[PDB]
This record gives sequence, structure tokens and C-alpha cells, in this order.
Amino acid sequence: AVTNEEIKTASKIVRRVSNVEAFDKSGSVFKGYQIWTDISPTIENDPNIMFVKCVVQQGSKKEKLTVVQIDPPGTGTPYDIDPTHAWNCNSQVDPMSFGDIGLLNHTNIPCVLDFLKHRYLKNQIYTTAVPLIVAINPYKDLGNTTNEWIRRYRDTADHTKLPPHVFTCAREALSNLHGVNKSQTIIVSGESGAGKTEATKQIMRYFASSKSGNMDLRIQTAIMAANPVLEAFGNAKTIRNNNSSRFGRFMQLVISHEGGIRYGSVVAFLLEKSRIITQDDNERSYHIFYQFLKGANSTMKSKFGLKGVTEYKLLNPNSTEVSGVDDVKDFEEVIESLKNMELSESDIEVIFSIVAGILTLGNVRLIEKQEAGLSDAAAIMDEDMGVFNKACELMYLDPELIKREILIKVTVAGGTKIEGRWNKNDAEVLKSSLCKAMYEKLFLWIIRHLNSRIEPEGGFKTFMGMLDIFGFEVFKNNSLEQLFINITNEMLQKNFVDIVFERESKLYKDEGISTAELKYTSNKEVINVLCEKGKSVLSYLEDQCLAPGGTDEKFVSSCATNLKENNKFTPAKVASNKNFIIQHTIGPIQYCAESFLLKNKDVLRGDLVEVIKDSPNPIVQQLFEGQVIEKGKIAKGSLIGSQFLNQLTSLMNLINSTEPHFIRCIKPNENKKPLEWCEPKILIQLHALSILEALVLRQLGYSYRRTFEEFLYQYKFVDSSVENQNKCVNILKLSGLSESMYKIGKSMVFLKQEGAKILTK
Ligand SMILES: Nc1ncnc2c1ncn2[C@@H]1O[C@H](COP(=O)(O)OP(=O)(O)O)[C@@H](O)[C@H]1O
Ligand code: VO4
Ligand SMILES: [Mg+2]
Repeated sequence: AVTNEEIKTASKIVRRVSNVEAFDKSGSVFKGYQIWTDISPTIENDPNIMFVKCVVQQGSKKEKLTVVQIDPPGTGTPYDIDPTHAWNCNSQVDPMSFGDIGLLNHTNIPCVLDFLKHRYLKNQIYTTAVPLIVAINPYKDLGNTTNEWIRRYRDTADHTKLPPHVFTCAREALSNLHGVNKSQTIIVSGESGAGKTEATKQIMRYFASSKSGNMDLRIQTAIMAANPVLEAFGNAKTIRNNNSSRFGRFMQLVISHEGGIRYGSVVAFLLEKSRIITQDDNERSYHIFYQFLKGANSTMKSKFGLKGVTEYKLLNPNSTEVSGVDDVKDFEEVIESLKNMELSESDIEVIFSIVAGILTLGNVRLIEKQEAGLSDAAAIMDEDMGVFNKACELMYLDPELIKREILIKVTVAGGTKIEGRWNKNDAEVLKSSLCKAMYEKLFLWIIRHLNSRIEPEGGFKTFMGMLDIFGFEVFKNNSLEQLFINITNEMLQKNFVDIVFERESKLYKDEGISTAELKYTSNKEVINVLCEKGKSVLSYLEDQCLAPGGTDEKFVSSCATNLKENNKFTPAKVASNKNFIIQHTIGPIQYCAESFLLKNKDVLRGDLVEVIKDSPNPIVQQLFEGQVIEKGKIAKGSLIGSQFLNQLTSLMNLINSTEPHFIRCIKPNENKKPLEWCEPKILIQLHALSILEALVLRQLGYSYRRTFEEFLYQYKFVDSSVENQNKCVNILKLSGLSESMYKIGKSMVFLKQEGAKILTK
């Protein structure tokens, strides 16, 4: 389904640069000119398609062109349109012959759509946008990922012979890393479900493909067997995709030339704790629960006291079975994938005992009481007490101590303590927060246990970076988690434009700036409205959290007044008290605030942490390990969002250092169906992944760039301080290039996409 909002957002992107020169010099009009048009009942009746192909009929003027619809099959009726609505077509070409869009004569919106389409439906998804690699999602296994296809890339000697691929950007990066001994990073970008995880899995498998049979299994073995476990605990079924990464994945990898992983680092960030507690309908919790509850052996089941996937209140009993997902099979895989991380039969037994714990604690009914002369007072339900006692046993903590930290408010004046009781609402809020913590920190501990065996003896010098972020998400409900997810993405988009469209624009201005006709990404306007310390959505949520009386509406009002003067922040038209639109790269995204404060405050702290700290089980002790208690008033550092900004900014800054290798995934249709083309949903991504500009300004702009000394070296016969500047201009005028093809800069020689190719004989 394509929203009329997705239709609007895509219709804005529609731009007409080049003119339709479709008339024979004399007259009679050019004989059968293929063009594109926004006008046709075939565009009106269909939302999936935006343009039809037409043949320019003989006897039309440059005011109204009589055109007949060729593709899609037209009623054969010639209709008249203004040249304003006619784009130049890449008349008679074979989209399969060349694996780079750069070779296209015209690279207008309709032409890139038809080019990527005539490939996607032909089952060639990957194309080079230069630098970028556009990798569409065909939803079906193509088999162009296999060890056979891996070998074919790594071992094949010539780099030009190699067609566009994920493996193309894997060798491209691995070669530079070993050759120029500079640490390189692979950026995976697109929608939440466009192909990030898949490409990341593929490129990992590629670096795990060894030529030599010498290297130690241990490190590589554990790293690859981490991916299935990481997904069990870190991925869940969504309305957008049935395996959505609810954590941002980052890797640092030491891979020796002969395709072997010597060392690695696994860092996951920002887990979705609101997954474990509740799930949207049609949506689900983290795979692990389901896999466990199903494929658990007779004994585990009885020992833990496991029930059905329906019988656990934390897990939605309607959305339990995933369309085309066999949870028992994946569980079996997840169990071996754990052993293959140096986790013993006991270590596993514990992981699942805690998991069984979280579930069992989430079935405990808390109730209201008139108790201790407090009323509204927290008290565990009489019957559900047995549940709670095993629930704690399973987590390996004292039940009556967890019972004491929930149900009892503990305050301090001076060096002296004051008792008091927790209320039903707040006790339930705390009971939930215990589960959230246990889960988040167990996953984090498994990541820590993996890193303790895989990380380098010393540290990381030159490594291979890989980023499996959570892509842009749009629904009906858009919470703080959904806001964080879209903030993360916006950073990975400015990271890109600063490297791809800014270093360029600077170098032109530093030498010979040809066009003021360049980049289209005003990501700075939206990255500031969201992160800029003091004045931003996050900074007015940060301040509001540490405020005494801080309401969700109080935070909304501060943005609706302070950030008003900006176009990127738009307040809601209806229910303006709660909702607000943030005009993203992918377009207008609206957030219903509500709980925003408590969600940013959703982090376990206090004397409660200390209970888990001195647990009998060591894994449970280690579960928190490095934790600053404070037991009271919250800090700026302890805030969920405020920690995330620090986390993203720090990690992103390491990436800006390493060599950027961009992979751009496109989701062709929401329908989760192979070989289905929805032009508007795609067009939005062509704009956001900046693909339709990263070719407009690469082909229109100068692509060579070499200093006088570099240029004059290839023409050996010549050799000089200001004279060698004029020496280069000669070689060019002699070779045959027009004064438009080349440009002479303050220190270098710029040569166009087409020009630079001439001098290569
Ligand atoms: N190149 C591909 N070939 C086949 N299926 C793919 C491909 N890329 C993605 N998919 C499918 O699309 C699903 C959603 O993509 P996913 O791996 O979760 O990436 P992301 O991190 O963007 O969500 C995958 O689980 C897989 O079924
Ligand atoms: O769907 V994602 O794995 O990109 O979050
Ligand atoms: Mg993922």
C-alpha cells in the first residue's frame, strides 16, 4: 500500500532538468522520439507507476506535442501534452549490458526508474551509482550470494570484469585496507527492511571465505555464529518487516588478506526495551522468546515451568506465528550458534533460565492495597505470589528482596533513612522495568562474552568497519523509540553528505567552482532541529526530564514555540498538545509524544541494582557489573536519549575517520512480494540515499582531479613554479579536449566524467 502522503512526498521530488530536443532540424519532428511523461490515465489510475513511455508523433510543435502511449500498452490514442511535462529518454539501450548508471546519457528521475526496473525484474538488483552501490530487495534468495559467487569475486583478477555487487564493495574496501594500510568502514543505508542486515550478513560471509587452510577457527567461528544469536535477542517481527533489528550493530574487524577473520569487535546500541513489555498488534517480541517456548526440551519446559507462547502476558497471543518463519528450526540453530561462542551446557541453561525468569515475572499480577496507611499501595496478588517466587529463582535473585525493592519506597534525609510504600501503578512500572533491565543487560553480557574471546590481544589499529543501523520507520503510532531510530538514520545521512557532497563543493570553491548547481540534502536543518544542544527536540526532552514538573505536553509546547521559526519542525494540526511533524529526508513523520518522559527515564537504578549485584549466580552478578548506583535523583548521563546522543556522536566520529564505503538498500514495495515495482516508494529512497544526485553531480561535475606534477608525469617528455601551470593546458588542447571538458585549478587539473576518459587513450 502507498499512502496519499507517500504519493505527495514522492510527487514533490519530481524535477525536470534537461530539455526535450525532439524535432528534426528542418521540421516534420524527429522520427519516433521516445519520451517520458507525468500525464496519462495510466498514472492517474495506478499509484505504483508515475510515468508512461510515449512516441512523439509527426506534426507537433514545441508548445503541444502529440504523443501516443507505447508502454504500458496504450489505447493507441495520440494525446497532446506541453513540453514542460516531457523528459528525455535513454532511447534504445540494454540496461543489462553495463553495471553502472554513470554510462547513461540522461539520468533524469524517469530514466533511473526504468534503468533500475529493467534490471530488478530481470533479477540484477545491485548497480553502481558511483561511489554508492544500489542494492534493491528482491525478497527471494537470488543465489548470487553463494560461496561460488564469493570465490568468483575475490579470486577473479580483473576488477572491471566483476559485475556490480555487495561483494564488489567488500573487495574494493579489503584491498585498500591492506594496500594503503588505512582502516575502512562499510555503511549500510535504506528503509527498515530494505536489505541492511542481509547485505551485512553477505559481506561478513565474504570476509569469512578463506583461500588458505591455516588460520585458527576460534575467532572466525565465534564471530559468524554470533549473528544468529544476536538476531534471536535483537530482532523482532514488525508490520514493515518480519526480522527488524531493534539494535544498531557496529563491527571492527581484523581480516588477513586470504579472507580470514583474525580478530573482531561487536557493539550493539540502543535496544528496544518497550518490545519485551508490550507489542503492537500484527507485530511481535524478540524472536528468542518464541524460539525458546517452542523448541524447549521436555526437561527445560518442566524445570523452568514453561507455558505456551499464548500463556505469557508479555508476548502478544495473536501475533505468535510468523509468516514463513519456523521458530523451532531457528531455535535449534541459535542453540548450536551459542555453543560456538564458548558457552557451556550450563551457560546456556542459565541464559534461558533468566529468559524464563523475565517471562515468569511478567505474568505476576500486582494489586492495589489500603496497606501501611498509604492506600493505592502496592501488594503482590495472593495467588500470583508462587509465580513471583519462581520468577525470581529463575533470574537467580532473592524473591523477598525484589519484593522489598518493589512495594517499598526508600527515601533519605541527612545520613538517615525514611521508609514508605510504592503504589500499584508505580510498583507495576518498576516490576516491568526489572524485566526490561534483565533482558537488555543479558543480551549485552552475551555480546561482552563474545568480545572477550574475539577481541585483539592488544587493540584495534587498522580494522574493517560495518554498520547495521535500524532504517527509517513509519507507522500510525510513532514513539520515542521510533524517533530515536529516525534520528540515528539522519546522522548516517549527514555523515554521507559531508563526505560525498561537501568535500566536493569545498574542493571546487578552493580551485575552480563551476556550478552553484550541486547537492540537494539540507540534512543540517533537520539534524540540528533534532540534536543541536540547547535548541532541539532531544535537548527540550533532556531538560524536561530533569525538570521537577515535566509533562509530555510541556515538552511539546517548548518545541512548538522555540523550534517554531524552523520549517523542519511542524506542530500537529489536530491534537497539537501531543503530536508534532518532523519533516525528515524521507518526508513528514509525526510523533504522538505521550509517555516520552517516562520512556526517556526508562532505566533501572537504585538499591535494586545492588540486589542483582550480590546474586548467588555469577552470570547474574556480571549481568550489571559496571553500574553506578547513586540510589536517588537522576543525572543528565543516566537519561536514555542523552546517553544515545553521546553514543551515536562518539561512534559516528570514529566512522568519519575511517574510509567510507556506501551500500544503499532499496525496498521496492511494502507488500513483501518479489518482483513488484512501486515507483513512488522507490523514488523517495532515490532521493534519501541521494543516489539520483550522486550521479547528477558526478556526471555534470568534474571527476578526474590531479595536480600539475601528477599530470605532467604521465607526459614524460616535458620535465617550473608558475610555468608548469600553463604546461598542462597545452597537452589538453593537443589531445583534442574542448575547453568545457577540462578546467585548470589553483593547484590541480579537473576533468569531466566524459573528458577524463579520453586522455586514457
Ligand atoms: N538481496 C536479498 N536477496 C533476498 N532476500 C533479501 C535480500 N535483501 C533482503 N532480503 C529479504 O528482506 C528481508 C528484510 O531485510 P533485512 O535483512 O531485515 O534488512 P534491514 O536491516 O534493512 O531490515 C530479509 O530478512 C530477507 O528476507
Ligand atoms: O529493519 V531493520 O533491520 O533495518 O531495523
Ligand atoms: Mg536488522
